[PDB]
Amino acid sequence: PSMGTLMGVYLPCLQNIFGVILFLRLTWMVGTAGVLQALLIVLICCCCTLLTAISMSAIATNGVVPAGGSYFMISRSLGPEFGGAVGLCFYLGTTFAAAMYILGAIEILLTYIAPPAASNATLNNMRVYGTIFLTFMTLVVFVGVKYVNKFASLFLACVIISILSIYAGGIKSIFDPPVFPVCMLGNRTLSRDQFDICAKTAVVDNETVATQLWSFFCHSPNLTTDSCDPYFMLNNVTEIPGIPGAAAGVLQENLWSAYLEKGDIVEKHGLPSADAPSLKESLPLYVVADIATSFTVLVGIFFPSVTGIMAGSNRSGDLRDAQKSIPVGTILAIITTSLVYFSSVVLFGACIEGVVLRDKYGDGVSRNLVVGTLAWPSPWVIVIGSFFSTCGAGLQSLTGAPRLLQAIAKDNIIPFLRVFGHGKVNGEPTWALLLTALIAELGILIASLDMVAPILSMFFLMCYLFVNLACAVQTLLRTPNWRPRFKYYHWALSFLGMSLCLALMFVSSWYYALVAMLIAGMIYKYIEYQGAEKEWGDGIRGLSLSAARYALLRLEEGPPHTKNWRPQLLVLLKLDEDLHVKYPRLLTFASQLKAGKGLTIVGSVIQGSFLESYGEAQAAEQTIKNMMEIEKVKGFCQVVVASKVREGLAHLIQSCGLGGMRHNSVVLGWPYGWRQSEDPRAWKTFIDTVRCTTAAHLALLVPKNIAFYPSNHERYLEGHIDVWWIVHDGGMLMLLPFLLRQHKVWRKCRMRIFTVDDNSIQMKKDLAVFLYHLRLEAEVEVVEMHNSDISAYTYERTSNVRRMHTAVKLNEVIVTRSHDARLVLLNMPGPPRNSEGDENYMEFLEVLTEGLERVLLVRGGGREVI
Amino acid sequence: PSMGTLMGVYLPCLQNIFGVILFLRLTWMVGTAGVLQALLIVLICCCCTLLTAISMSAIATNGVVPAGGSYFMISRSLGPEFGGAVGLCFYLGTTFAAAMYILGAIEILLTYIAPPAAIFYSNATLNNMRVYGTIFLTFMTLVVFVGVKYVNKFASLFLACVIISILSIYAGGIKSIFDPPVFPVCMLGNRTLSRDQFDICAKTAVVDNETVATQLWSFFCHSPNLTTDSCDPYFMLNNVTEIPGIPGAAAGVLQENLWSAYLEKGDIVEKHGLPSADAPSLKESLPLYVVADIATSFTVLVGIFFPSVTGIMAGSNRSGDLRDAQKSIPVGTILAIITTSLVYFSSVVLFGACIEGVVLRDKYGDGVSRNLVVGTLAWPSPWVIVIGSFFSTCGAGLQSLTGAPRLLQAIAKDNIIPFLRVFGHGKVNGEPTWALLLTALIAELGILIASLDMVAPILSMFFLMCYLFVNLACAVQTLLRTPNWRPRFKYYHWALSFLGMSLCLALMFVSSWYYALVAMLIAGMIYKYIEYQGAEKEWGDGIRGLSLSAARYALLRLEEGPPHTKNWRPQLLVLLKLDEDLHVKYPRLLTFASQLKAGKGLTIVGSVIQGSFLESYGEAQAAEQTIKNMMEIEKVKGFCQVVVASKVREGLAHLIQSCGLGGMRHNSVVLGWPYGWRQSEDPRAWKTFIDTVRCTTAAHLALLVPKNIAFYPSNHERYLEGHIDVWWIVHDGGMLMLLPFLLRQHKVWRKCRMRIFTVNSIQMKKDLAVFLYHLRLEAEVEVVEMHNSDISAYTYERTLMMEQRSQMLRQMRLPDQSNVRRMHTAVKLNEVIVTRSHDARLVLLNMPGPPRNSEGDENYMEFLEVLTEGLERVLLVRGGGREVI
Ligand SMILES: *[C@@H]1O[C@H](CO)[C@@H](O[C@@H]2O[C@H](CO)[C@@H](O[C@@H]3O[C@H](CO)[C@@H](O)[C@H](O)[C@@H]3O)[C@H](O)[C@H]2NC(C)=O)[C@H](O)[C@H]1NC(C)=O
Ligand SMILES: *[C@@H]1O[C@H](CO)[C@@H](O[C@@H]2O[C@H](CO)[C@@H](O[C@@H]3O[C@H](CO)[C@@H](O)[C@H](O)[C@@H]3O)[C@H](O)[C@H]2NC(C)=O)[C@H](O)[C@H]1NC(C)=O
Ligand SMILES: *[C@@H]1O[C@H](CO)[C@@H](O[C@@H]2O[C@H](CO)[C@@H](O)[C@H](O)[C@H]2NC(C)=O)[C@H](O)[C@H]1NC(C)=O
Ligand SMILES: *[C@@H]1O[C@H](CO)[C@@H](O)[C@H](O)[C@H]1NC(C)=O
Repeated sequence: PSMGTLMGVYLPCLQNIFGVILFLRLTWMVGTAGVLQALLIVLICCCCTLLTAISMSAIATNGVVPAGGSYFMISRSLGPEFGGAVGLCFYLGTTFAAAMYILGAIEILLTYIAPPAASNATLNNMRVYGTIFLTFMTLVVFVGVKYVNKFASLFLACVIISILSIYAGGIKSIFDPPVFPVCMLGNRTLSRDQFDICAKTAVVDNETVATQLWSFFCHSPNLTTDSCDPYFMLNNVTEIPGIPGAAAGVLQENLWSAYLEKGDIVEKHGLPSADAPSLKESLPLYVVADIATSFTVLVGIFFPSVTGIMAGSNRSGDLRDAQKSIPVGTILAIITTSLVYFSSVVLFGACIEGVVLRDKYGDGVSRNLVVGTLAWPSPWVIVIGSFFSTCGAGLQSLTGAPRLLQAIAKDNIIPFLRVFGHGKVNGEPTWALLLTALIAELGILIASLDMVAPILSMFFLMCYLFVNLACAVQTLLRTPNWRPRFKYYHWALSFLGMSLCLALMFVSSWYYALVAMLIAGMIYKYIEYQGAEKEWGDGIRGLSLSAARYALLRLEEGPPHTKNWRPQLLVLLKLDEDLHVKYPRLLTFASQLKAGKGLTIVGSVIQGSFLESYGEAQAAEQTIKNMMEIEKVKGFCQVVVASKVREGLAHLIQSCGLGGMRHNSVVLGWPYGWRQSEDPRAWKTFIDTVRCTTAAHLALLVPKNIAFYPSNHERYLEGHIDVWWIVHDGGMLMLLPFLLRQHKVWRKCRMRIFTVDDNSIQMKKDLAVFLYHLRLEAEVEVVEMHNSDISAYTYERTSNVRRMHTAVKLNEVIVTRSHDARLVLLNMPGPPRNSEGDENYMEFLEVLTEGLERVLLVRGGGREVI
Repeated sequence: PSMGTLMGVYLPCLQNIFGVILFLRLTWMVGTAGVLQALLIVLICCCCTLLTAISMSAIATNGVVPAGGSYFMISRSLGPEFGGAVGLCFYLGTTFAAAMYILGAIEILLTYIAPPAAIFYSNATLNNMRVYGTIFLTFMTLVVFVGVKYVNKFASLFLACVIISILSIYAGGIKSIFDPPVFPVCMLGNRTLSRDQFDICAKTAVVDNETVATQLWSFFCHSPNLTTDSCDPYFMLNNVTEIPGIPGAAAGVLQENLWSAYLEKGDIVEKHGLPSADAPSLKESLPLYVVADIATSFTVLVGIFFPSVTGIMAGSNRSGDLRDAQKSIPVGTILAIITTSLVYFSSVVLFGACIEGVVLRDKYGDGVSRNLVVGTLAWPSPWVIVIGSFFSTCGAGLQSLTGAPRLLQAIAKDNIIPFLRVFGHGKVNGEPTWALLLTALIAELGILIASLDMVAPILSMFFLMCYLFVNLACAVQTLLRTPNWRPRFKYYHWALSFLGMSLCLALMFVSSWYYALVAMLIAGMIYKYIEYQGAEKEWGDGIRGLSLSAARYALLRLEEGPPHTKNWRPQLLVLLKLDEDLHVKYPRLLTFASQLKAGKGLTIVGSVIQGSFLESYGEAQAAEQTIKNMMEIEKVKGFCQVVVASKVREGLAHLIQSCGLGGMRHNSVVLGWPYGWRQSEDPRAWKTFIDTVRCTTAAHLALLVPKNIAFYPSNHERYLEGHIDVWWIVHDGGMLMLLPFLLRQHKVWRKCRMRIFTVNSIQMKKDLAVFLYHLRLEAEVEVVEMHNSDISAYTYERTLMMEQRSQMLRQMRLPDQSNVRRMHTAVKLNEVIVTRSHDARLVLLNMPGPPRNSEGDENYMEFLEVLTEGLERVLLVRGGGREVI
C-alpha cells in the first residue's frame, strides 16, 4: 500500500470541506452581516479548526499509526475511554450532516430547477420529498457502494469547476457586469415574480394604461381611483442595477451590520422614501426576512462548512509515510479553505448590491440562484454543480457513518450495542444502516437548514473540544505512552483551541451545549466503568484498582529524587509468642510523627515455616490491623513468615512498596534485657539490622525507653524539647522537632537547640538564618566544641579507652544541662567496620544515654537535602 | 457549656433568613408575575435549600462535631480541598450580603423616610446611592471595628423588630377582610398616574360658582383655559377614574391578578379590564405616568428572590455551646426552613388576594402617595414597617460584617492557602485587623453597582455554588465508600443529595450562564490549588506528589470492604532467573506474559540474587535497570522487584508471599521449567522447583508452568493455521476454560481454533455447551472415552523403575510394581494424547499435585517428565481452589 500525499490526504479533505453552505447560504449571510463581521466569523471558525488540526497532527505523529482508519488512531493514542466517547459524537455529526445535505439538495431542486412539480405547504413538500430521497438513497447505499467509490472523483471535479467559474465571472464583472434589474418602491423591495414590468403606468395604443403592477397593488383597473394604499402613491418606482461592477462604492455601502427581524422588509439604504401607512393586501408582494438574524445565528449556520478535518486521516493504511504526510496535508487543506472563504467574502461584499444579497430564495431576481448570477458560461452551471455536490456529499456521509458504527461495535467497548456488528457476508453493516436511516429521518422531519445546522455544530464542537482536551492533559500529566514528535507543537496551542471551541459551543446555544456535555460525560464514565469491570472483575473496587495502577505507572518514569525530604516510616513491630503487639507505643509514636498523612507500612516477621503456618500469618494481619486502627494511624500491614528473623528483616527492609511508593525511614525499637541474659541473640540482631539499614541509604529512628512515651489522651503543659545536634545530620535533626510539635500533644513545648576552634557568631547567624526559612526561631545555645571529645564521631564517620572517656564526658554535659528535659534528640555515631567491636559499640551507646528519661536517636542517610 | 435547641439554633437561623428582600421586593415580584408563578418560584427556591439542609444534617451527624464553627465541621468531614473551596464562596456571599443590606437601608432612607435630603435630583438617583452607601459603609466599618461587644448584646433586638413587623402585616390583612383602609389611586383610561403632584384627580373643579381647570389639566395640557384644542388625544378621549387601591379581601381580586403580567422596559402599568379608546400621545407626558423600571421575566425574578432563603449555614454557628449537637442541629435547621417557607407562601397568597393588581407594580410606590406599598395594609399605622425594615437591615448588615472577617481569619490561621497568611494577624483580643479592611473593600466594590436588582444575582451565584459543592461532596463520598464517612441521619439517602445538586445547578444556570461559568472556574481553580498545596506539604514535590497522593487515597479506599471479587482474572508474577553475569536467561517469559495480559492489569516481575545484602547493593540496582530495559522491549507494563537473599529458596518464598500493597496483590505465579535437572549431578534445580510449587500451592494461588519456553512465538511471528488443544481431566474447569479465551484475544493467536478434549456423555456435552454459550467460544467438544486396564504391565516401565532405584543408590553413595502402576497409567495417557494431539499448536493440561511426602519428589519429576514427552509446546495449570469462574 503506497499512495502520495496529494491523492491520499489533500484531495479527500478538500472534497469533504467544500459543501452546500457556500452556494445556498453564503450570499445571504454576507448581505445580512456585512463584510467586517463576515471576516471575523470566518477567522473565528478557522482558528478552532486549525488548533484542532494541530492537536490531530501531534496525535498522528507519536509512535506508529494504526492502519485501521480514522477512529483507531485516536483510540490507540488516547485510551479507550476518550476514543469511544469521540466516536459517538462524530457518528452523530456525520449522520446529521448527511441529513443536512439531503435538505440542501431538496431546497435546490424545489426552488429553482422546477417549482411546478411541488407557510406550511413548503414545509410539507420538503418533508415528503426528503423522506422519499432518504429512502431511495439508503437503498442505493445498500446495493451500490462500488459505484459510489468509483464515481467519488466526479463530485470534486464539479465543485472545482463551479468555483473556478464563479471567480472568472467576478473578474469579468469587474469591467463589464451582467444585467439583472431589481425593482424598488421608495426604499422597499418588490417581488419581481408577479409583475411584467415595474412601472406605475404604461403607454398602450397611443395612451397610458395601468400596468399589472398597478392592478396587483391597486385593486382598481382604472387610473381614476383614490382607494389605494398611501405608500404606493406617495413614493416612486425605481429600477436600480443589482449587479454594480466591482468598485469601492459598493464595498463602502455594505460594510455595517444589517440584522433584520422576523417579518421585516428588505430596504435599500440610500434612496429617497417618504413613509406612509399601507394596506394588508400588499404584504404578499414585498420580499420579507425569513428568520431572525444575529451573530450567534450566523456562527451556527456557517460552521458546518469548515468541518471534516478528520476525514483526511482516513487512508492511514495506504500511506507512504504518515508522520510527514498527514499533518502537512491537513494544514494545507485548512489553509486553502480559509483563503477561499476570505477571497469569496471580499468578492461578494465588494461586487454585488447589498439589497439583492438578502433574498434567501432569490426573490429580487426572477427566481434565480442569487450567487449564480455572476458566472461566465451561464447561470445554469452553478445549479447543476451544487446539485451534484450535495448529492455526492450526502451519499458519501451515508456510506461512511455506518462503517464507523460497525468499527465501534466490533471493538466491544460499549456492551449494549453488540448487535450492530452483525455485518454482511462481505462486512458491510446491515442493522447499522437502518439505525442511521432512522436517525436521518428524525432529522429530516425538522426540514429547515437554519434549525438543523446548530445541532450539527454542537456535535462537531463537542468532538473537537474533547480531542484538544485529551491532548493537553496527556501532555501535562506525563502520560507513560505519550511523546509526540511534531516540531511546531505545544500544549498551550491545544489549550487555547479547547478554550476557543468551548466559547463557540456556548455562544451557539447554552442548553444544547449542556445536553451535549452531559451526554459526553455519561458515556465517558460508562466506558470507564465497563473497562474496570473487564480488567479486574468488580465495578467499584475495580475503579479503585485502575486508578491506583494508573497513578503508579505514571509515577514510574522521571527523576527519582524529590527536592524536599519528608520521613516516610516503616514501623518494625515485634510480635510475641502469643501473637500480641509487644510495644503498642511504637504505633502511637508513628501516628504522632505522621499525623495521619503520608505512607506508613507496618511489617513484622514470624519465625517458623511458611508451608504450615499461613493461618497464623493471616490472624496476625488482622490483629495488627485492629491495633493500628485503634491508635488512629492510617497504614498498610505486611506479615512475612521466615525461617530466621535476620533474613526476614533484610527482605522486609529492602522490599516493601510498589515502584515509587517506597519507604525512606526504618523505626525500630531498642533491645531490652540484652546484657541481663546470657543469650547474645538480641544485640547481634539489632546491630545487624542497623548495619543493613545504613547500607541502603535510609534514615533511622530508634526511640529508646518506649515505656515512657505519652499516649494521645495525655497532654503536655510545661516542658521543653531538647535537640543536641552534635556535628552531622543537620537537616533531619532540625526537621524532626518541627514535625513533632505540629501535633497537639507537643503543641507548645519549647525548643532548645544545643550545638557542641570556631566562631560562635558565624555559627549562630547561620543557624538563625536557616531557622528563618523554617520559622521555628528557637533559641540557640552553643556550648564549647572540644575536638578531642568528638573524636569518636569524627573518626568513625569520615582508641577504645578514649571512646568511653568521650562518651562519659558528653553524657555528663547532657545529663547536667538537660536532665529535666521532656524529649532529648541526639545523633548517634555509625557502627564499627570490624564485626567484633559490637560489644564496645553497644556499651558506648548505652553509657551515652544514661539518665535521660526519654531519648530518641536519629542517624542520617546522607541523601537528605533540607 | 450547655444550651438548648431553641435559643441556640432556631432563633439565629430565623434572624438570618428574614431579610430585606421580603419587604422591599415581595409585593413587586408578586404583582409582576402573578400568584401562580410566584408560588412556583417560592417552591423551587425552597426545595434546593431543603435538600441542602438535609445534606448539612448528614454532615453534622457523622462522628464528633468540631466546636469551632460552621467551617470546621465541613473541613473535618470532607477534606481540606472541599472545605477550603466552600469557605471562599461562602465568604464572598457573606460580604456581598452586607453590601446588599446597606443598599436596602439607603433606599429606604432616601425614598420614604425623608426625600428632601437627596443631593442629586436617571443617574441622580445612582449618584445619591453611591455617595450615601459609601458613607454608611465607612461608618459601619468603624463601628464594627470598635464595638463588637455591643452588637453581640443588641442582636436580639433585630429579631424583635422583624417579628413585630410581620405581625403588623398580618394584622393589617385581617383588618382588611371586613373593613379595609382608604387609599384612592387615580386612573386615566387604563394607565396609572403618579398621585404625588396633583391636588385632586378631576378634570375640572367648581370654584366661585363655576368650573375651572385643575392642576391635572395644566399638567397634561399646557393651556390654563378650557377653550383649547392643542392637547394630546388620549387625555380628552378617555375619562379619569378613582378606584380603591385596597379592596377588601375577596375572591374577585385574587381571580384578577392570577396570570403573569411581564412588562417591558419603559412600558406603562395598565389595569386590564377597563374601557380604553387608544390614541396617540405627546412626548412631554411620560413624566406623569408610572413606568416599569427594568425588563421583567421569569429568570430575573428567580435571581432577585433567591437571596431571601440563604443563611442555613448560620444555624450551625454556635457549635461549641450546644447540649447534644447530633440531635439538635438538624431539627433546628429544618424547622427554621419550614417556618420561613410557610410564611412566604401565606404572604404571597395574602398579597395576591388583598391588593389591587395595579399598585403592586409600582416599584417605588408611585400610585399611592409615595408610601411603602406593603405598608398600606398594617393595623397600627404604615409607619411601623418603615422603621422596622430600617433597623432590621442595619442589624443584618452589622452581623454580616461581624461574621465574614471571622471566617476569613479562620481560613488564614488554618494554613491551607499560603498567599493569605497575613490575614491571620488578629488583634490582641483576636478581632481581625487586615481581614476587616479587605472585607470592607470588597463590599465597596459591590456598592458601586448601587442597585438591588443587579446585586442580587451575584449573591445568588455564590451561594448556589457553595450549596452545589456541599451536595456533590456528600453524594460522592457516600457512593465511593470513603473510609471515614458514615453519617447517622435517619432520613438520609444519597439520591436526595444528587437531586439537590441537579436542582441547584439548574438554578445556577437559569439566572445567568456566564456568571455561573465564572463561579465554577473560580471554584475549580481553588480546588486544584488546594490539592497541589497539600501534595507539596505531605510529600515534597509538586507534580510527583499529586500522583503519590492519588495512589495512596485509592489504596486506602480499596482497603475496606469485602475482599472477594465475583470474577477471577489472572494477575501474574513472573519469576525471572538472572544469569551469573546478570543477564536474563529466558527473555521469552516476558513475551508470554505480555501476550497473556495484553497490557492491561497488574504484572510484577521479581527475581532473587544470591549473595549478601551488605555488599551487593550496586548489583541490585544494576539488575533492576537491566530488567526495566528488557521489560520495556517486550512491551509489558509492570513494576519490577529485586531482592538480595542468601539462598534463592527463601528469596523466592518472601517474594511470593510479600509483593504489593494491601489490595493490589497478585494471584498467579508463572515460573519456568528446570532444564537438565537429571543430566547434571547437582540436585538443586528440582528441589528448588518442588519447593516453590509447594509454597505457591499452600497459599491458594494459581500456577502456570510453561514448558519448553524456547519454542514459543515472539511478537513479530504470526500464526495462520493451527488449533489449541485443551485436555481438561477432572477439576479446575473454570480457569482451564478462561485461559484459552484470554489467550486468543491477542493478535498472535488471533484465529487459532479451540478444541476441547475431555477424557452420560451427552449430558456432559450439553452442560459444556450451555456453559460455553455464556462464554461464546463455541469450541468443538469431543468427549473421549476412558479405558481400564489397557496395559497390565510395561517392561520399559519396570526398567525405568530400576533406573530410579539406581539413581537413589547413587544419591545414597554421594513395591516396584505398585510404584510402576502410576507410571504405566501416565504412559497410556501420553500414548492417547500423543496419537490424537501431536500436531497441536498449544496444549493445555492440568498437572497433578506434588506428593505430600517430601522424599517422593524424584518419582513426581519422572511422572511429570514422561507425561509431556513429545509435545512441542505444553503449558500446565494448577488450580488454587478459590477460583469461582
Ligand atoms: C367617559 O365617560 C362617559 C360618561 O361618563 C362615557 O359615556 C357614556 O356612555 C353611556 C353608555 O352608553 C351613555 O349612556 C347613554 O348614552 C346614550 C347615547 O345616546 C344616551 O342616549 C342615553 O340617554 C345615555 O346617556 C352616556 O350618555 C355616555 N356619556 C357621555 C358623556 O358620552 C364614556 O363611555 C366614557 N369613556 C370614554 C369616553 O372613553
Ligand atoms: C389598555 O389600553 C390600551 C390602549 O388602548 C389597549 O391597547 C390596545 O388593546 C387592544 C386589545 O386587544 C390590542 O388589540 C390588538 O390590536 C392589534 C392591531 O394593532 C391586532 O392585530 C390584535 O389582534 C389585537 O386586536 C392593541 O394591540 C392594543 N394597542 C396598544 C397600542 O396598546 C390595551 O389593550 C388596554 N388593556 C390592557 C390590558 O393593556
Ligand atoms: C426606509 O424607509 C423607512 C420608512 O420610514 C425609514 O424609516 C424612518 O427612518 C428615520 C431615520 O432615522 C426614522 O427617524 C423614522 O422613525 C423611521 N420611520 C419608520 C416608520 O421606520 C428608513 O429610515 C428608510 N431608510 C433605511 C431603512 O435605510
Ligand atoms: C418621484 O418622481 C418624480 C418624477 O421623477 C419626482 O419629481 C419626485 O420628486 C419624486 N419623488 C420623490 C420623493 O423624490
